[PDB]
Amino acid sequence: AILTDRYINRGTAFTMEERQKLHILGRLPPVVETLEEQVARVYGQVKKYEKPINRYQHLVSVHSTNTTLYYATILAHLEEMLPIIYTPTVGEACMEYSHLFFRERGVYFNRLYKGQFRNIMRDAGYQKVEVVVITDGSRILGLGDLGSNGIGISIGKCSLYVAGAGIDPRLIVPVILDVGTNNERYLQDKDYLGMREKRLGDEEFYELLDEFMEAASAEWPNAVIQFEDFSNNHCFDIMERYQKKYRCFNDDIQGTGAVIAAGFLNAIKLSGVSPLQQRIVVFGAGSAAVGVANNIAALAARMYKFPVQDLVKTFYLVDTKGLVTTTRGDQLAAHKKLLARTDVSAEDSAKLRTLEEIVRFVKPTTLLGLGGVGPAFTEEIVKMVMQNTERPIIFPLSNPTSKAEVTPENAYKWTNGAAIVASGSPFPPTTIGGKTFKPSQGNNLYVFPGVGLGCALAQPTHIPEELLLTASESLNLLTTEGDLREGRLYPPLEDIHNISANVATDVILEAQRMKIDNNKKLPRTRDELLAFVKKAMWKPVYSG
Amino acid sequence: AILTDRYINRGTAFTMEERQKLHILGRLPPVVETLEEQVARVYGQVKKYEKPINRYQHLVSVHSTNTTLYYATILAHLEEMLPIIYTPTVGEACMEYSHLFFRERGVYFNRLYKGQFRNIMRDAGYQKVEVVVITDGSRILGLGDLGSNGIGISIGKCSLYVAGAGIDPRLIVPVILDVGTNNERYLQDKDYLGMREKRLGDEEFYELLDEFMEAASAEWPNAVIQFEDFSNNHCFDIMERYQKKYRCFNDDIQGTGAVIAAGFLNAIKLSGVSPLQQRIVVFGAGSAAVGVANNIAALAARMYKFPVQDLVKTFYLVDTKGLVTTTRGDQLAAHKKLLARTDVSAEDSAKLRTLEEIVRFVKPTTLLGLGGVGPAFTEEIVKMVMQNTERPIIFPLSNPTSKAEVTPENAYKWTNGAAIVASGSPFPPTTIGGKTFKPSQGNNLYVFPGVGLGCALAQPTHIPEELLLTASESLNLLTTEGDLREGRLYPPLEDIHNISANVATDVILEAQRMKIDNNKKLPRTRDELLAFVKKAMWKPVYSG
Ligand SMILES: O=C(Nc1cccc(S(=O)(=O)Nc2ccc(OC(F)(F)F)cc2)c1)c1cc(F)cc(F)c1
Ligand SMILES: O=C(Nc1cccc(S(=O)(=O)Nc2ccc(OC(F)(F)F)cc2)c1)c1cc(F)cc(F)c1
Repeated sequence: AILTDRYINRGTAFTMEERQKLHILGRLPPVVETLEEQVARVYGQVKKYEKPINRYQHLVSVHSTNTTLYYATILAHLEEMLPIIYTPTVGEACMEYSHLFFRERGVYFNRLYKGQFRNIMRDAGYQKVEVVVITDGSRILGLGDLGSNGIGISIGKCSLYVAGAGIDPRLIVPVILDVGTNNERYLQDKDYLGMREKRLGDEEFYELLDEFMEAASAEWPNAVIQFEDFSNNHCFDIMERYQKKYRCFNDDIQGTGAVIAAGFLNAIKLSGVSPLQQRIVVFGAGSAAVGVANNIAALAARMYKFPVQDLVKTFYLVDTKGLVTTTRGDQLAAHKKLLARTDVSAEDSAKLRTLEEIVRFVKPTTLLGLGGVGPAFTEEIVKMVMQNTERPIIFPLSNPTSKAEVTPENAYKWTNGAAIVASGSPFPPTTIGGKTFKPSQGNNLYVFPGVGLGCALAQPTHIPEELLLTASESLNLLTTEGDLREGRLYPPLEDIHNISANVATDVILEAQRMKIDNNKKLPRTRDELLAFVKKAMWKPVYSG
Repeated sequence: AILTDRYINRGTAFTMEERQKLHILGRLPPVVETLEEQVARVYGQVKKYEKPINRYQHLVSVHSTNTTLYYATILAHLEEMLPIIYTPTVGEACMEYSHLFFRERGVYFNRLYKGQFRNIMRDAGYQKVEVVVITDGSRILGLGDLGSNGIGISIGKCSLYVAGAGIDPRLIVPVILDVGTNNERYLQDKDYLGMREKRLGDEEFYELLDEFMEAASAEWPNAVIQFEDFSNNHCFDIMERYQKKYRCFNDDIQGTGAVIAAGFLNAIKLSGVSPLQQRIVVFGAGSAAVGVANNIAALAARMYKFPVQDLVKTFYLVDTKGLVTTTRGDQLAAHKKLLARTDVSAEDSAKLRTLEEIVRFVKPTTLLGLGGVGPAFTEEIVKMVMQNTERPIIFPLSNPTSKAEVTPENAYKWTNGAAIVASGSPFPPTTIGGKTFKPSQGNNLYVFPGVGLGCALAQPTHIPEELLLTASESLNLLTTEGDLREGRLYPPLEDIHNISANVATDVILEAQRMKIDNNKKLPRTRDELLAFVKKAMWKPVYSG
């Protein structure tokens, strides 16, 4: 009974005396382990499996049986587990092994339940829910429509709030809004269990998502609503529609830009080449890429009080046509106009089409890789940036590893160790003349859990851009003089509870400053607040 | 809540109306399936996995989530699932993936709990337990001592009673008696959770197993105690110690011989060469091999009332020295003396050492392979048996497939389709001149579940050899004139519920005849009893 409840089950960590008192002697093998010992054992069971998917499968069974031991194992091996319990293994689990999510707590909405969303939420009988992750399985990167099987993404993202910021696992809810799927295999699959129809048009999409947002605000009024893995046709428009009326954010848009900005500003500090001296090529010009550039500018403006106009003029935006300029003769998308050069002639614009010739002309000190078109940061291009700065900042952020603008290894090799690198993926260290270099990974885990924990405590009426900017600055500042001396751009991933506690404290203080905080119990000074936030976090240890 | 209880959970088989009434709308994807549809889906999820162990792993997750759907899938695909859910996959799961059994109901005994066995049983809080499978992980075949990890064998054997004879899954208990392990890897393994010591001596072994047998008879008085996968130093002695005082049997010894005897007698019928005309080489002379020969003799004596002495003289026992004879000049083990030739000279015995020369001299009509020494039934040997009968009976029963005396394919090929074959493993059909041949598999599943179900209903004071002989004859008789016309030696495996119902009926009637039956509610005429037994069986269908 104790054993069959994954929240209180301790398995072999029940002492002999506990086993007699609880009447479970002879329900376990006789060895008694500490949690630490159970973690080392589970870690061995995981590494016995070869393929990421089989490792995920084993971990799902641990989560089903002993939740405390699951989260304890993730926290002890976080850098190594991350690619198994989320991107990119979780997407493969959704696409071909969706049965791995059947047993998980989860809430399914579709048009058949129109008008009943609030009843379905009430019926789930959750207490004071703090975090709700919602997807429609459409995919931010637009690859592999998962439809209903998108529930696996919400389940995996919810587990990262629990591991990263000690959101209590009983107080988090994964949600799929099934509005159909354009996945042709799934539409013909006899074993697809979701709505077997093409994705709904915008009017019906927004009718169901409006009902979702209103139901959640009434039935789960304490919750942060986080949008995950929505396609580009909707994700930006969703934030515009809801950002002021509901407590909501989108991690792919707002999280990514907070994390990259914090790392980029620490790269600037190590470079010696100060922010107004940086010449930054933004390779890629989607809404997301422009969003990150704007987040870098907003952060440098907050931290340093340079005029934001002067920071915007450090950016050279490159789209598929070439350098984005006002003299190019094309009609620019709204999002490209802000970062468009005003200082480049029509004649020069005509000769600024390939990344090689753009780099030669611009003489950048930074390359930001947000391009999603493979390895465009060639050896020749990296050698040219070496002419312009002693410390080239090179950020190949396009995912996955095959779409990356350059390998950290090549970046370090070509610069003889001078490159300051951040990556969107983990990479092993590179050694050059006995000296070791490792890229700093801008993982989204640095920001969303702390935002969730801060918004859970502070209960703000909404999440304005001030709170994401505060979280970005908080993260930047947690990189210690020592971390910086070793070339690290972020605090260490394995210190995520402390990082989340700090990010959360800083978010609450910003909400208090703006007077949007609904929880009057919280300390309002940083030292006392930080202590309070750390005590509020759920810890994966045997409690009782 | 309904969903988290594996006994009542129906998953997607809950109708839309049921989902509203039970307040679980939005806890499932929206498709509604019948059980049949769920089975086809689970069957596809299983075949997506390549290796037997990964298939077992998926099935363990089904068993954990929806028990009705698990048993429904096994029953629909029984011949194909059998090698995944028991021998030989289950042993590999015990040896290297013992975590697959952690979540299962199971009872662990060891010397540390001496004097508390009855308290541990009471504390498990089972109702009217019907079947208890116990092992010590020593292994009947003496390969791969599993120690504590032997619990996986008891768990898999218990699932075969539920699938085979509709023992209610709540009324069956898997047990490991951990008396240590001689597995050197395990003794040094930091993740072994069992008693980390060499196997106890006989005196302490029997102290703990006596306490087990007495505790079970008091706390689980309705149960059949089945011994599984005990080593040869103990398994025979255990039956001698307990057979009269407790309701117990050993499937490896008693089950195997019941199944092989039933098949062998049907092989005799197809051969035309009647039982007193058979000349049978018993290749292998362990206690087990001799037990099977004695079970064949006892069955032919029951069915046909030939003097058993005349049946015993149809057997030519071959041990590692050669033909077992009284003139050989060695001191015979007790178990070999019964089947020893009295009709062969010292001089002939000296020239009867190789199987080839023994076959040439004996001119057998049957070869029984119980030898465990690879493929000794050579083409030359099979050609010689063709000189002695138009229908050679060839039974390569040694496990696994590599230790087998001959492949059914070779047997059929070498005899041009004349061979009557039973196997200890499933084999695909062989086609010769457009005519198809398939060996009859003597699976233990034909007998133990029906014995368990019969002993569960009849509640006999004990299980004397009469009840195993009745079960053997029952099985033999269920092979229909039609089955026999197609060369089948057993009723079809997929008809296991009917086979178990019949075997059980016949066992009860024998217990009633002997007046050892404690349940006075049962019909005492076969037609009415059979109907009653079928109604008592738990069925893997959604009930409520
Ligand atoms: O908790 C139980 N058993 C247990 C036996 C050994 C060890 C442990 S443990 O908690 O100490 N370790 C552990 C756990 C589960 C894991 O995942 C996996 F392997 F089961 F998939 C891995 C390790 C736990 C248990 C739970 C029940 F609901 C019923 C029951 F009868 C037993
Ligand atoms: O039963 C639940 N979900 C379910 C979702 C789709 C289908 C089904 S099903 O029962 O129709 N099929 C099915 C099942 C489990 C299987 O095994 C495996 F994949 F989970 F390992 C395979 C198939 C079942 C469920 C159980 C809970 F305890 C909590 C919860 F929130 C949901």
